[PDB]
Amino acid sequence: KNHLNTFDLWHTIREETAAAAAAEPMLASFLHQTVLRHESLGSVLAYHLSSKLGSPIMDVRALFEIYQQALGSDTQISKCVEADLKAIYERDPACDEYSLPLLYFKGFHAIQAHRINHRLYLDGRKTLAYFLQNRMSEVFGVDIHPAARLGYGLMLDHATGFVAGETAVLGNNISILHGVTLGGSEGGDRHPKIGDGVMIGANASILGNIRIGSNAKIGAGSVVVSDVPPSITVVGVPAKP
Amino acid sequence: KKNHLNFDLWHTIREETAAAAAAEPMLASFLHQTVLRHESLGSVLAYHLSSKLGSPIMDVRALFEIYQQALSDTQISKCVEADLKAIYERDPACDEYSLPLLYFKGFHAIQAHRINHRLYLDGRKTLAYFLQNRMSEVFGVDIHPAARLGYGLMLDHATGFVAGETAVLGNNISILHGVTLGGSKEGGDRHPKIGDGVMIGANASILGNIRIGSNAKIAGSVVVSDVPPSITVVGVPAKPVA
Amino acid sequence: KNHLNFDLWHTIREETAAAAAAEPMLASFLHQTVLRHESLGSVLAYHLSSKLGSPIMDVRALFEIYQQALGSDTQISKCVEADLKAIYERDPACDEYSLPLLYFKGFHAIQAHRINHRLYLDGRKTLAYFLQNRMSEVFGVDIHPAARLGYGLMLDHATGFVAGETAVLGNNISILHGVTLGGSGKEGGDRHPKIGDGVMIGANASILGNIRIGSNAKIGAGSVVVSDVPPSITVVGVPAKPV
Amino acid sequence: KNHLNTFDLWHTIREETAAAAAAEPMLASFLHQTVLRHESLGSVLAYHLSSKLGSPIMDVRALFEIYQQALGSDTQISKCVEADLKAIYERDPACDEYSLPLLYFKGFHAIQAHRINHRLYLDGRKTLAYFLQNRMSEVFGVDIHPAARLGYGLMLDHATGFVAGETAVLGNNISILHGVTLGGSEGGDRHPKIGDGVMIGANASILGNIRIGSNAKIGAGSVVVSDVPPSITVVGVPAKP
Amino acid sequence: KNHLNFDLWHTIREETAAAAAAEPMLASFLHQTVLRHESLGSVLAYHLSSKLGSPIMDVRALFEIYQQALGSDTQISKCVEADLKAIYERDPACDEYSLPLLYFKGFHAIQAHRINHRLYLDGRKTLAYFLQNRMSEVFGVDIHPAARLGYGLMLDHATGFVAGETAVLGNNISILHGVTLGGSGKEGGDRHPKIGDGVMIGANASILGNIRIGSNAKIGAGSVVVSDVPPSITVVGVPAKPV
Amino acid sequence: KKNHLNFDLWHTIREETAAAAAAEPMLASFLHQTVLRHESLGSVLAYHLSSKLGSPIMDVRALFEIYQQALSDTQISKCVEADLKAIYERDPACDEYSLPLLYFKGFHAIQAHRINHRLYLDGRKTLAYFLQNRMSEVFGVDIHPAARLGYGLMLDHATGFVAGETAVLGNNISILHGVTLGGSKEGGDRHPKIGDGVMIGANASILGNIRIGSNAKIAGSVVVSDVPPSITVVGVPAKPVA
Repeated sequence: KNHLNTFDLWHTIREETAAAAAAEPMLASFLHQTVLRHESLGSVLAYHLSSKLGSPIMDVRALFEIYQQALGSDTQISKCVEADLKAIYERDPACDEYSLPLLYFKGFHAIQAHRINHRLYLDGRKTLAYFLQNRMSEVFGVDIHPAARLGYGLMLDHATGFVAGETAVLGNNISILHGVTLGGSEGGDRHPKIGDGVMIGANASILGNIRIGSNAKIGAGSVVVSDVPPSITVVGVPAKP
Repeated sequence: KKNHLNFDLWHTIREETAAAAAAEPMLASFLHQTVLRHESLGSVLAYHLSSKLGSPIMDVRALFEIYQQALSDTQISKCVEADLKAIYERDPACDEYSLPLLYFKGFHAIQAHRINHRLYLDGRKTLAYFLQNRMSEVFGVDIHPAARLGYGLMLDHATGFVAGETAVLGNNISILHGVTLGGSKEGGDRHPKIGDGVMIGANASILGNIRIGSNAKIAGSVVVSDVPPSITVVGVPAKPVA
Repeated sequence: KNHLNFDLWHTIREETAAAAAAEPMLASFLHQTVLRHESLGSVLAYHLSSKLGSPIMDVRALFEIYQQALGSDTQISKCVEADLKAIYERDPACDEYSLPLLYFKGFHAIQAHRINHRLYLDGRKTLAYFLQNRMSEVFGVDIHPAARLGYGLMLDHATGFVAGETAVLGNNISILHGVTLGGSGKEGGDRHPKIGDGVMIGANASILGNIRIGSNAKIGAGSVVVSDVPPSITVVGVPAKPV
Repeated sequence: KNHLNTFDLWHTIREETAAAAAAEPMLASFLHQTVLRHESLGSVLAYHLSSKLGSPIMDVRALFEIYQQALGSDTQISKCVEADLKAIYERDPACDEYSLPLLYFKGFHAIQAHRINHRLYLDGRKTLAYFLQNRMSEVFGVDIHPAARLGYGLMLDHATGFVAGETAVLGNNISILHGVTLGGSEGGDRHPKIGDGVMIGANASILGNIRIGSNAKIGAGSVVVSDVPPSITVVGVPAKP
Repeated sequence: KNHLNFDLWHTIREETAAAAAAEPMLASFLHQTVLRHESLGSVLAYHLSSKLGSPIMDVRALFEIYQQALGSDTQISKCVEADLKAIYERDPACDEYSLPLLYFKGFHAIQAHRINHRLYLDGRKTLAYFLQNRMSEVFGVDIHPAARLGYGLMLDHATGFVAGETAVLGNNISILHGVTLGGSGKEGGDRHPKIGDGVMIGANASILGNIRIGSNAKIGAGSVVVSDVPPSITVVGVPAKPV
Repeated sequence: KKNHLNFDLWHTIREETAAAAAAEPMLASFLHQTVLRHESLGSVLAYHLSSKLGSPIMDVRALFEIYQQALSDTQISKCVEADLKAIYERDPACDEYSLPLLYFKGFHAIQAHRINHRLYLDGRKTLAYFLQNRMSEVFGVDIHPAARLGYGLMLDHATGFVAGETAVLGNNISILHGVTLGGSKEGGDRHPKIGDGVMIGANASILGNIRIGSNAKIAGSVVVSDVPPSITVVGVPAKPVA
């Protein structure tokens, strides 16, 4: 029972986690607290992100409420979350259940955390946004600037070392592997703009204010420095069509 | 340097740690608790790994007991010792055996994965995924529990190492940080199979269900095809060059 | 109002007072980390101990150790002040001085390494290795305590930086994340790069072996240098080639 | 501006704590998190009790939600809380502000914690009630059995060592000092029944299923073993009119 | 189904399985504390270490220390089993055996003291004092490690119990909270009460000095005994007097 | 027994703690951190008190700095030493000076109150109340910050000690656990004033604004009237008897 078959994402996740809780008594109270006691997927996400990023400095209850108010202020974030989960199930062979990336894929956590961060930054809570950016970098190994604008349908697989700068913009239905850099090169627009459908391979660098066309493919380890036409595969250092 | 290439690994480690404990009073109770109070190397490893990966969610006592019950698989301890010896052999920055045991996160990631693999094969999949995620957070190393790892492994520096579900590694292999043993929507074998003796340089990507031959040499390269034994491949994309 | 227009410490205190007044969630944190301190170095010791403290190593003890270290070599504080200024110069994402001080893990990794180097030279090797491992865990940055780093350093984003035992870095250098200053061989001795003043290294660049990198050279992103590089040369490719 | 003068309890507490937060920068984020960010007194109470009684075993977020749902299920508990605060302001010379016992009087915390405990016990959550009873005993030094029934207007001053058994019942507007025992003497009714208005002195023992009349006064250190008529002062070991 | 109608351990495991199934908030806690263990003594060591552990003293280390202690003197476990049965006998509020095991701080204080006494006799005096202080903080109960306690003990409610260095308690005794088994004088030696089998002491009763309390005596609540008490006598008052 | 009645308190404490640290490896890093790494007794006291009373809300580093800045009042350290000597004099269970310093919660409650009193007089009332509540939770001792305490105090066992806002205690006093120095709606002086040399037995209640004379002796008694000097009072209610 999946979305490319039948469907309720939330109900399916609850059934999966109920099975898991019954199977592993070591984690049951965790799964009841993180998931089963909640009434919406967004509440679960806020709770788990607060567990990940909480500190003595930033109480987990306070961060939980902040993420809850954020998700309730911006309804589109929950839509993006659900889209990303569906994308991970579609594209990742290692994903056999929906709760799997929800609970255990640090790239998914980094992306959704950034979404909330972006919401806080736009509201003027810049200091808190920087605090959470630093904490996301520490715990997830992923540095996304709060100003970065990311679309829906994103899968950040493995994730370790992903960087996205202040002025980066990503379209919808994009797949990024670990080690990828969407880096800069004086302020202003200076970070990549990635189009819908693009797939970026592991340890690929995309530098500067350059456009990457729809359904382009950036090979693993490549270094892109100029714009890339849509539907082109570029490979090499520097990358070439 | 009374070492294995000049012997009791466990006794040597205990002597090193006794010296350290006497020297640094800030860490002595730590070294007594992690090492000196234990009767076997495997118990020390379980204790330290649980210290690293423990959380409020997962009590350190429970994780310690789980790792000891796992260590059921006596051969894992053998692999641990092998890996330690390899690190002493191959790493110039390793002058003592307790050094990687306590402070090298690549060694910790590899041994943690070994225990994880044991838990996964026994059907404790949820805990295996939980611990995989925690290994990724604390060590910066993502090894899928299904991955099959041989003995004599050295993962130096480690930050960013990835190994997918279907990856298989032989014996006496040396991997640097940033290395990717990655895949290429459809399941099945899709992660590299690395042969005994191979050396992979930093930030090297090996993608897909491809075989890497005995004593091959792969820094920064991107392999997409199989590699014959005893070949040095370099470049993006990789090409034989030696 | 910046250093190119000045007291770094006073400016940082003003910025942090503004932030504390703005965010009530973080006010006590900013008062404890910054406003209650009398010197920038004390703030640095406090924040680093907050980052790297553990149940094994009490934060009060690590704080005192970092304080005694900074007092042992006053010049370390100078380097700290240099590095902050460098980031303000070179990083477009840096609009305030307390920003990297509090939230840039590369800056924290560099200063932590400085203190580590001080402890290692004093013979506190076990603690140096402990803190190296902890820096690797929390920051994702592996710098060997023996590594020699000059002033004016910016380690942007930082995740995955590695620098071995015999690495030496000059002054006014800019390094991005994923960069490797790595070694070669099983035999000890000089085997890690020596980077000259002014060099810029792009993301995920590997520099391997006991090789010299000349003044104001530029190592392109993703490049792999295995030979020495003349001064004022841009090298690109795998392996890197002059251009 | 007090209740025996003018009045909004909640607004007054918020003003007091805003003053405190502005005065002590060491505690400001605490006072914003415990009080100023909340919309009702009951939410503040749930939060602070969760801070007190939270553990690694029992996450503070989970306990916070449990106390919130409890207070929302039983509206009378909040009324009792407000009554108790007013009683402490009335009767305790050391209470010059309303937020003072709210945040810093462990007897007040023990009483309100017990109220929530009683709610959980009546709902059948007996194991959780026992867990929280043990934790209240550890942190507050106060052992109140979850089944005990306590009225409103209670002040438990200093509190250390207060004990109240399974079948104890306390009326309204009662004042109890530290060390007081409402103890037993085979099951069944075996714990005191205390009437409205009674004042019990420090280290006084009241043992058995005995009635204590309205507006009685039990002297400090006394040991009561028989019923006490209303409006009588009893003192001694054993206590005598 | 109780011990007066039997396996204590099996009954406790059944009770805790029921509780775990009933309360999902506490299931992993009950599995870790009880169900994953193979003996009651292991459960006791685990729970006591949970109570008394700290950042200074790792819970794994304290757990191992309590385990080794219990293994050093198997008879301690017998006393534990005795005490639990006593509470079930004597406490109306006890309807299950795991109830005092998990939630009665007097039971925890008594068993903690037993292990403490074992460590003290073995010469681990510094740790014994550490754990005495920690027991005093968490349980509100001060028992000197040298104190000698028999089996069949019920310390109900417990808050404020004190027993000095030279105190000795027989078997099958019932003590309420606030009770003092205290000393007198600045000179060491025997100076703390010796209580005989069967005695019942009421809440906030003080028994001071090196005085013997006879078999099956009853010390009324709030009483202050300063002289020896004959067996099978009820004493009441301040100071206590026969009745 | 090289002691003060047979001298350097600080050096003796350091020697005792060095012996203990060498003997118990489980606590050595603790004893080095709490005591041996410090240069003065007052710093040790600030460190240990912050360890006891620290929380996630109140960082131990901040509380440590606050206690050191308080200790501004040099005389407090004198009182600390006096109290320690008293405990050695009067308590048979005290054979070493570091014993109450590290493990006697009555000593900790008294010294914590001293610092609290200093903070309260300086106007840091909110923090004083916070720390009073924490002292009540951790030590089971409720001392109002306004309470005025003399030197040479021994609070043995301590659990349940209460001292109200207007209480005043002289010098060289011995108090057992459960003792109440309580009050009796209207503010003003309403808590006992205890004279030098007095001894109060366990679970004794002294209520109201009443004077207790020099070298008076009060276990379980309830005093409601003033007590002349050099009188033993016993009973509920209390009566002179010796």
